[PDB]
Amino acid sequence: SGFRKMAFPSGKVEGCMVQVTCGTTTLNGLWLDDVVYCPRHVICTSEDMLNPNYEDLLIRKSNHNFLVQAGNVQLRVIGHSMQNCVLKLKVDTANPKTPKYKFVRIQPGQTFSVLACYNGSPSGVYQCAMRPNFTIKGSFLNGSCGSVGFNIDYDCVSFCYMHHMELPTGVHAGTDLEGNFYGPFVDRQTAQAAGTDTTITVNVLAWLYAAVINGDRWFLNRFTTTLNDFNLVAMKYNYEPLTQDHVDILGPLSAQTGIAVLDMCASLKELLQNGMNGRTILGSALLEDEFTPFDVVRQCSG
Amino acid sequence: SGFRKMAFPSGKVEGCMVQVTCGTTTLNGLWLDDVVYCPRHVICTSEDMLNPNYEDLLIRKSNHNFLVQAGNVQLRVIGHSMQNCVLKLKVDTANPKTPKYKFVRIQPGQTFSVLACYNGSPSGVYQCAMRPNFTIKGSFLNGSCGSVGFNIDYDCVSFCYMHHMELPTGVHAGTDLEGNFYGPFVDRQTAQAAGTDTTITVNVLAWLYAAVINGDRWFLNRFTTTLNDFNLVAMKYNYEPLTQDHVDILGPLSAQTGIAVLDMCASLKELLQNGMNGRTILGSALLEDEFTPFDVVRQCSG
Ligand SMILES: CNC(=O)C[C@H](Cc1ccccc1)NC(=O)[C@@H](Cc1ccc(Cl)cc1Cl)NC(=O)[C@H](N)Cc1ccccc1C#N
Ligand SMILES: CNC(=O)C[C@H](Cc1ccccc1)NC(=O)[C@@H](Cc1ccc(Cl)cc1Cl)NC(=O)[C@H](N)Cc1ccccc1C#N
Repeated sequence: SGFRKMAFPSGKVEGCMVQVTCGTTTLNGLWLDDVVYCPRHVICTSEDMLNPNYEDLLIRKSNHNFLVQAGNVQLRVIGHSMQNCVLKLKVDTANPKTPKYKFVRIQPGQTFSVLACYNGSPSGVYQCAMRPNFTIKGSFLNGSCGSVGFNIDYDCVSFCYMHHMELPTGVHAGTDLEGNFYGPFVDRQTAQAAGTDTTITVNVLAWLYAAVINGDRWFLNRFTTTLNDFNLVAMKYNYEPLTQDHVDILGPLSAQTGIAVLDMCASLKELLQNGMNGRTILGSALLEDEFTPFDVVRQCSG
Repeated sequence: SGFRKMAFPSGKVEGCMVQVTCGTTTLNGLWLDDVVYCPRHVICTSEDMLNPNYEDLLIRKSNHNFLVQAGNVQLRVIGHSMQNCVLKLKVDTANPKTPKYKFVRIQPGQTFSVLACYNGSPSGVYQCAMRPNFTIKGSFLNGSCGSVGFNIDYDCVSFCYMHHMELPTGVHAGTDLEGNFYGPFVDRQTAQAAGTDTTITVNVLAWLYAAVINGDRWFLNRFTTTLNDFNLVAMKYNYEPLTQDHVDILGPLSAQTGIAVLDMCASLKELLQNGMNGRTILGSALLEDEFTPFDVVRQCSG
């Protein structure tokens, strides 16, 4: 029993983290086979960061301008290219610790593990959700750019995030591993703003199911609701609309607990309209929205 | 910026997890050099679990009664012994992935990372505090016994916890790696109860400092308090007494933020007496007590 925010074991990713240096700029890279992936703004100086033309900046670089360190071993760069906002450095050595892997671009509401790194060295692991406004609420200091986010599925690592920048509000923005930003953001040092965020409804429902699986039932009621009438209440409280596909995804949890999805929606509706009145759910006084239905099944199996 | 509950990267420990089987009982073990450490109740049958005499049960075992699997490789047991509540199996192969390590017995209020494992295979990582009543609030299913808790200090893994059992209240009890239980618990399948728990005051104060370091100041006030008068309020709200040593430990955070420890104690006193009034601190509506002062410095450096 118990329910905890749980990251994937990070070892398969730790063996891929390296340090990339160009001039005075140092950040983290991901070494898979004989290619190192890192944020392309590693080629920028501080003055370049205002409004860089990256094609221009990269054409002025040669292979020996890039320093790649794996542990205390220096890797020789033998080619370089740019794919969207990621720099790819071909090195002369294949990473012997390369796991089975894929690159995946996730949807808002999905979660992943972040391996926070500094100078190519991992410092900690935590769970994040991609917010509906395509930011994540991470923990990142200077030097963390290039840290990656990932899921693991039967010894296959699915990389889904590379960290690029902190926005003025303190939330974080980044790309998939093919260099495409999540959201409308661009990689230049100007004040960009995230859109207004909303709560991930299907995830809150998953977490309420986790609470029932763990014996917490106080928030249930005898009522049900229609999908349409639930969504009218969702809008008012800044919750994302629940779709029929969300209902279908929650099927397994609904079957395990005996609580129909729209019955749990009636519980959430009442929780939104009256609050918790001092009680907690799985140790929380706020409704939690960073557990997917998959996260719940993975941790609550049985 | 940002503040997240963060585990240590788990890779150095993943390479040590193995599966131990005796009869029909299977659980996790920790393989360091040529010794495998696991909970001694692996030698018990279901009938034995009511009131076992472990010396009696172990004297009836031979080396070949123990099956140790590392990945898809079987390890040969060449000796066995009991140290308190841990079984030690000598195997014919030294673990080539053995990290630099120590065994440490921690105090209540200290935190550690847990690598939850099933059948010798890691499933997830999360942070735990040792509660004042010597339980942890983990996430553990059947088969998780033998999962370990650890801290990492400059590539040295300090193992501090091995999981042994879930209590009726759903909280978790275990031993140090030398087999001594934390708290009054014993390894037999009877209903034992944890003592009443209390809040870890020095940790709440550390987390309030983390909030200030991250720009959250709304809970501060112009008042200060004496240590004695703070502790009178602490008792009333089931908080552990704050000692002068706790004050000293918070020195670095106090110096970084400019807020004297007893000034922050006045903020906590007011938060306990009036609640939050709908506001949050670092995203939480409850006061958090599972970050040590060390945890805060490690994540908020700068
Ligand atoms: C109080 N908030 C801050 O000080 C963060 C500040 C907000 C801001 C941004 C813009 C205008 C005004 C204010 N942003 C940065 O300093 C950015 C600059 C930057 C670099 C490269 C690109 Cl492509 C884009 C950008 Cl915007 N630097 C980074 O994000 C580092 N990679 C890591 C890093 C360094 C320092 C602190 C946090 C983190 C993280 N994570
Ligand atoms: C609703 N709560 C429960 O069902 C848990 C139940 C509470 C209880 C305990 C006692 C009397 C009545 C009720 N405890 C266990 O079933 C224990 C039994 C047990 C084995 C060995 C020793 Cl030395 C001591 C003990 Cl007590 N088994 C384990 O803890 C497994 N190692 C892992 C495990 C299995 C299943 C569920 C959770 C977990 C975990 N973690």
